[PDB]
Amino acid sequence: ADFKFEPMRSLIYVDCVSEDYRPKLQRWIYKVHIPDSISQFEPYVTKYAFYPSFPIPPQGDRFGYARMQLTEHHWLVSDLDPRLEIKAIAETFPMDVLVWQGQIPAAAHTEGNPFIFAFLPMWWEKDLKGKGRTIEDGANYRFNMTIGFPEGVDKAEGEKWLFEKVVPILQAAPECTRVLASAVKKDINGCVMDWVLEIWFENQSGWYKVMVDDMKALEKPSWAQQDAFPFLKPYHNVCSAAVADYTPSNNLANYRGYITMR
Amino acid sequence: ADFKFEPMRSLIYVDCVSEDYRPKLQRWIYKVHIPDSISQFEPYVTKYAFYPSFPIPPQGDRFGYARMQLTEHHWLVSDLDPRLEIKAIAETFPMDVLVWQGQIPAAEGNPFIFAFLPMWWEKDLKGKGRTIEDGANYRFNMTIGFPEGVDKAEGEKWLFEKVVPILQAAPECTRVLASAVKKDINGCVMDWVLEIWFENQSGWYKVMVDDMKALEKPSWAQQDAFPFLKPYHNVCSAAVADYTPSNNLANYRGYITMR
Amino acid sequence: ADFKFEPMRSLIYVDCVSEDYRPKLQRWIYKVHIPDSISQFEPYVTKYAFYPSFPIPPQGDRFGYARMQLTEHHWLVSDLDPRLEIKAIAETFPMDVLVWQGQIPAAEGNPFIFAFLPMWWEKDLKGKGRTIEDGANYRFNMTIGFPEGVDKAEGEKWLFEKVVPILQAAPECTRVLASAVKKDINGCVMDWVLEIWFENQSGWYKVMVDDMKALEKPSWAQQDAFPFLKPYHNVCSAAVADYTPSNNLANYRGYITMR
Amino acid sequence: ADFKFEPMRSLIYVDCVSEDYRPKLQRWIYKVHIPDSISQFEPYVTKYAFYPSFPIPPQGDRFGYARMQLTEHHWLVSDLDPRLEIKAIAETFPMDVLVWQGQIPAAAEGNPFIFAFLPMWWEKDLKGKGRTIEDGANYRFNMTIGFPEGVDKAEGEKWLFEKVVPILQAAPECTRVLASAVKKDINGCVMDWVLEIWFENQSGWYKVMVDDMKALEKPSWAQQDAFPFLKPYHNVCSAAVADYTPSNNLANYRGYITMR
Amino acid sequence: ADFKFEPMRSLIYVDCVSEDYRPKLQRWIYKVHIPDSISQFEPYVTKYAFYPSFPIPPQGDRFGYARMQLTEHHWLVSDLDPRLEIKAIAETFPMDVLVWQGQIPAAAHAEGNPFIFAFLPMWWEKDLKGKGRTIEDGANYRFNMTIGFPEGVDKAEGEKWLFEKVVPILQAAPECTRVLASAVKKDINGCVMDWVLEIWFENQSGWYKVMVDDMKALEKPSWAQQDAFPFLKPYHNVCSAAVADYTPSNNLANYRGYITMR
Amino acid sequence: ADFKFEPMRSLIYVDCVSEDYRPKLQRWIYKVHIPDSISQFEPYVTKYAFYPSFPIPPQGDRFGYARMQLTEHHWLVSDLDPRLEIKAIAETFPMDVLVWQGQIPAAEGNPFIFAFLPMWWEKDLKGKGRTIEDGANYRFNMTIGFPEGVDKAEGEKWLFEKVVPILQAAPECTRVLASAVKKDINGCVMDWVLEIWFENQSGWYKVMVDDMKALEKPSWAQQDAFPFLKPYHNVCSAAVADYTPSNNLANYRGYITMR
Ligand SMILES: [Cl-]
Ligand SMILES: [Cl-]
Ligand SMILES: [Cl-]
Ligand SMILES: [Cl-]
Ligand SMILES: [Cl-]
Ligand SMILES: [Cl-]
Ligand SMILES: [Cl-]
Ligand SMILES: [Cl-]
Ligand SMILES: [Cl-]
Ligand SMILES: [Cl-]
Ligand SMILES: [Cl-]
Ligand SMILES: [Cl-]
Ligand SMILES: [Cl-]
Ligand SMILES: [Cl-]
Ligand SMILES: [Cl-]
Ligand SMILES: [Cl-]
Ligand SMILES: [Cl-]
Ligand SMILES: [Cl-]
Repeated sequence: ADFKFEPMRSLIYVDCVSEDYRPKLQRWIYKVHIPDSISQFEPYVTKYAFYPSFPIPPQGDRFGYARMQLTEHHWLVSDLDPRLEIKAIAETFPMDVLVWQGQIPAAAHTEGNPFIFAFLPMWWEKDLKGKGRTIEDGANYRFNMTIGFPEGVDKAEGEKWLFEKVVPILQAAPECTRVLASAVKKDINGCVMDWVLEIWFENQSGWYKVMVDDMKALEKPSWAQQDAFPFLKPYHNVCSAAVADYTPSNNLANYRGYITMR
Repeated sequence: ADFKFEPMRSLIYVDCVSEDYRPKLQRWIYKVHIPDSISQFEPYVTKYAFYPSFPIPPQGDRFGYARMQLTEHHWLVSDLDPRLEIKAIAETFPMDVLVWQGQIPAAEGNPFIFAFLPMWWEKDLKGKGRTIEDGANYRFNMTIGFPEGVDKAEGEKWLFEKVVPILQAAPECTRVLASAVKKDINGCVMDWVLEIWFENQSGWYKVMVDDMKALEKPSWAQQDAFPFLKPYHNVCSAAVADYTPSNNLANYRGYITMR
Repeated sequence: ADFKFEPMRSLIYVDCVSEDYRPKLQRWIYKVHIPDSISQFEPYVTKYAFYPSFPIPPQGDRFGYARMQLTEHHWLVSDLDPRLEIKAIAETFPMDVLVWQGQIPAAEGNPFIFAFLPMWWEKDLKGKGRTIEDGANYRFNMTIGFPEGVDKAEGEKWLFEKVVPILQAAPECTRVLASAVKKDINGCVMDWVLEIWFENQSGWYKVMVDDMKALEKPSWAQQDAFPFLKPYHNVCSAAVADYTPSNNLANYRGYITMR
Repeated sequence: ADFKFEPMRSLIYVDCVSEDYRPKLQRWIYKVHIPDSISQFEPYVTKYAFYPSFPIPPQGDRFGYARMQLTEHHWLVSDLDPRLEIKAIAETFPMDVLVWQGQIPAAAEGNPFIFAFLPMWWEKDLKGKGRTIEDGANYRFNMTIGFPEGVDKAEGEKWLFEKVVPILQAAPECTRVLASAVKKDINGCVMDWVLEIWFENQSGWYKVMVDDMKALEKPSWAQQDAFPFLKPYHNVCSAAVADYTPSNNLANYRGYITMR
Repeated sequence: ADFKFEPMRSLIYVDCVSEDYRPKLQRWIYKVHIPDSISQFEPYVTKYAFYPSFPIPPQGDRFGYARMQLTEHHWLVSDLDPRLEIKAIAETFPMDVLVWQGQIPAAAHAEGNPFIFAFLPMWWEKDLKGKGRTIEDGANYRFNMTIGFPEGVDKAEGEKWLFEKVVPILQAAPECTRVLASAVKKDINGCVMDWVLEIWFENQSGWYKVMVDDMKALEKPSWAQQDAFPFLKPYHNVCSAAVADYTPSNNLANYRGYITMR
Repeated sequence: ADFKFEPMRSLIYVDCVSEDYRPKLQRWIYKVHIPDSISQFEPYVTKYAFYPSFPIPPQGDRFGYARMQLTEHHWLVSDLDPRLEIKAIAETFPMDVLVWQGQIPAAEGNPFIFAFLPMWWEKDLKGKGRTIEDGANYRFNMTIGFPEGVDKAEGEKWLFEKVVPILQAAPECTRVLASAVKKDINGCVMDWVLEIWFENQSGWYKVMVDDMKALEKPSWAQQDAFPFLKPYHNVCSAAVADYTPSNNLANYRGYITMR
């Protein structure tokens, strides 16, 4: 049967829950996960890239801040088509990786965070602030954030709150240079997230001024899961990362094996 | 909503209107425009290449000859879908570029010609089976658009029953390929893209200037001799080599400067 | 008109019928064929690779063993759409290539076998979850086509109910994958492609020769022993490694010669 | 006149003194600095790589921890030969880069640009010889030190190798010790030694480099109370890095492609 | 016996004497000459690049203007060591290449032009104007010119002319943004050239103003081989090219075979 | 202290003593050994390449035929300088690699042969001027070391006055190149490396087997027929193509596995 042309961009929010796990997590990512991934999808993924997270900002834990990276794929077909489940060579993926990322607890005793994998169209749906910004305008602190309203919250209500209450604070903040948003494609993989936003600042101080201090003006919604914006349960209903404009890890173009420092 | 699979090849005819602008324009192209472009379309353009123009031949001005290059994209989706208007980072584009290319005067300019085509030539009119072993080609790519008021079917018939036979009859001409421009994509005023190969510039001139003198001047002619169309407005062209080193998705490594 | 999005993987079984032809065939493949091919399909083939065959195993001749390589393409559109027949530059193709590969005798031919598949295996029949860390594979890729007049459903039933269970039972076999050939694309006489992994040639022989002796000879058999099909006409194969250096769209840098 | 074949590895310790500068510094490094650099030295530098620093560990400030990266060059000739001063195209280098790296204080003390030349091969292998990549991920702590003015270099060397290295050797958390003398003849670098000291992770680093080092006596020349006893960023610099970098610039750079 | 470490940069001035030869010449260079060359010297040449010439400027013929390109190598050893004469595979080199480049004259296809292959140190020896210029300062029209004084002229006399009379005009011209020079290594291959200069302008009009109009003030030297500057026999005693800052033909890095346009 | 500029080409002759070891050995070479090696010497090795051997020809066993590959390095400094013994990361090297290559039994062990040479052949003894346009070569690279007690000058004279003339006389032999091994580097037992080109395996056999029967057996002979030297201990060889896809500093992109 036919395969549907379904061009999409996806984002995975990859945390590292202790600095002691960072070397092992990073090794697995770059030594094992890259080649396993390229091996599988080279023919129908046009871009596969990692954007390391900037250092977690103050109060970033409240925004489900991914301490390792954003992982980005651009697909030509849906990875969730059941026909794609069959692979000659499966990826090497031990449960330790889930520990390092905080999806499971480290050691048996006798609180895990979900794997958030959000599919989007390849083009942002809403260009809300900063249209026409070029790279010549300077370095961006790009805060990418995904949010999913809690169970029982009417999605249209949440949408209206986001666009009529939250975004206007971003608009008013001269520190914020760009606001972009897309609806998550929920029909692909059942992701609990509803929106992905990207909100740019000059720097971490700008991010804090706007996302912590200016947001104190919002009323706390009745559905709030924490006392302050984003009012959503960290890592479950909100995830985020701040990233640079450029990554060296444009993996289909730039990977040459796991060469080690002398 | 869905995005339509629309594989296409497009050509842009990039002029340079003064030799004094060449270094500036070339810098912008290779230093600024390449990375902005790749950044935007890497996920849905499978090839992005520049073919620098050979030196403008004698009378080339009358064919809307692009003195810089042909820019070539191979798209998997239509770049003119309105959803594709949104971009996180927009291209760095000094208005001087439009002066360099002749779109606006320094103080009528020539239009920006961006023609979409199917990926495969629609008509193979001379030289089927030619291989690269057959030798180096002087490849003359030309796009034409009939003036307002000219019936497109009339124009087509003229092109294929009067112009193409002169190409076919010339031993100097080794290949003739043609496609209709996909007018539905972006409103391009061109109607056809032809590619016409010669051994060399002398061959090009022999056929495109001397042999074409036998044509009758059409009633809609905008200039006295073939192509009978307003240079840069209703005809644009470039002569290029078989190979370019600027296969930009594969070969670009940053703007490295000479020592 | 539109072009259909048709993601496919194809395999070509490339033999070398005499060791004396190896240097010449290998030169054409790597010096001439690669650049001609990339030139034609770069915009719509996302992967183009050669997997050189391991040395022919004992009795491998009975399996139509390709003594040069498997050639693998990943297509976004069907290469057999008649619009794709037109090419600016055709491939340089000496008729001797056909002699080297055995399609024509040098002064009975074997057919050129070019099988199109979906990009993902349709059937995972042994070894699901095997990773590269589990060790090196001897990957025996085999394509079969039942003879004229054999009901395709009865061949399929034999394959999956008689042959595959022997593979499933053998500890020497670590993986069994299978897909139906897309016969609508190019009229390929093959019906299935299977890939069957072993640790090594000895394992392959134990299973594909010794264990298969237990099969009853089908009424339609074209040879006495499994695969019961005419070598190179109704069965072709190769054993290959997990990795190839010849991932051509990514890795090719011209025909650089040893010093 | 002839040019001397002088194969060397150099290290530059690149700080980032405020998180607010990180985007600008990183952009300049990757967008501006890489192509300028490759333009100049492609014909006589065989490797040019950046190793981004892991997050600064607790007390890392006392070690002159480079919060951006280590910059690594492998040279075939000396960059300090006076003939190499002439270049067709000079680097684009705005003053602000010096603020972002902390060489100039923002409008309390500036820190020096530390650029240490070494032989390409480590001179001393003091622990963990034979370790392979199969043995696991390393937290590689690279540290350069330079004894204060007035301290006899041989006395400093004796202290380093007779007092400090034994503590590293005693710790099972330390898996590797390597050292080379700095080639001070090349560019007058104040540093005297570069060591690389491997751990499994930041907690192992801390246990050894902070807790175990408490056993050392404070030298009479100490510039701070605890090990390394040297003035941060002036007489000691360091970074913890991974085994692998994607920024192997002569092989891997394809221009400054921006996220969509 | 030992091989001497001899880092050098060399330049070859490649002409195309008729436009009708351009497709053939360009094809041989990129389809045949690149792979033959890389095959031979990959282990001891660290950079191999072509800089295509800008369009020949008015009166450029008088400067021995190379209408195809400059070919540039960076060597670690001297290519003229006799031990390097032996090669497993020799280059494919039709005599027609010599016709296309002008080494064999049209007269039977009066005088051919020599193959000029100048070895230099890797670093310019003299920085005569524009020290400190960066790429941010703007696009350069880089006029690279080599000169060799006629037989009979004392090299010190020629050097004195060059510095007393020519260099001051270059330095004084506001249109000239950079002047660099090196002495040709005369001990490598017998090259008849004595100097390589590179002289930058904004554009061809600036090149003309200085190299044609400002040079009209010069007295004709007793040894002149033509009536106006450079006073040297085009293509025999002077060769040149105007080139851009950047080339896509950085062959050791960027070459992927002779891929043809569709 | 200074490091000496010492440009050299080295060759390692890599055997695979059983076909059952081929997948394992090949995997270690390409998955493990490439990255460890590039990691160590990227800054001072300008080329690192593998030339897979053509199928072992008849009687190739008597020439110490390397059934896996030639491994070729171009060095800027001597790898045997004692300062180069120190490495941050040592190569991952399972003892089984010694078994696969035949240095130890799972038969007498065979030594690791690592011959250093100048980067340029010292002697050009037939075929000077041959280009790649002349056609595909079957390149037989052979290294020999005279047995203990044989005067090296005597061996040299026999090589160049008795053996090489037979190669030169044969129309089947198109090229003969030789260099003396740099024995001061690593104490290699080999004395000479020769490369001897043919059109194909049949030509190789005609010359190296049949034509060589005319030689008198030397008094120091270790086997009855040419090469008269102990296979794998005093002679090693491989036949290889002009081109390899395994030009490892340029072409390696990690161990990507077939789908
Ligand atoms: Cl919930
Ligand atoms: Cl509110
Ligand atoms: Cl709370
Ligand atoms: Cl009109
Ligand atoms: Cl007419
Ligand atoms: Cl049949
Ligand atoms: Cl049927
Ligand atoms: Cl049965
Ligand atoms: Cl039979
Ligand atoms: Cl001090
Ligand atoms: Cl102490
Ligand atoms: Cl001409
Ligand atoms: Cl003269
Ligand atoms: Cl004068
Ligand atoms: Cl004159
Ligand atoms: Cl012996
Ligand atoms: Cl004899
Ligand atoms: Cl014997």
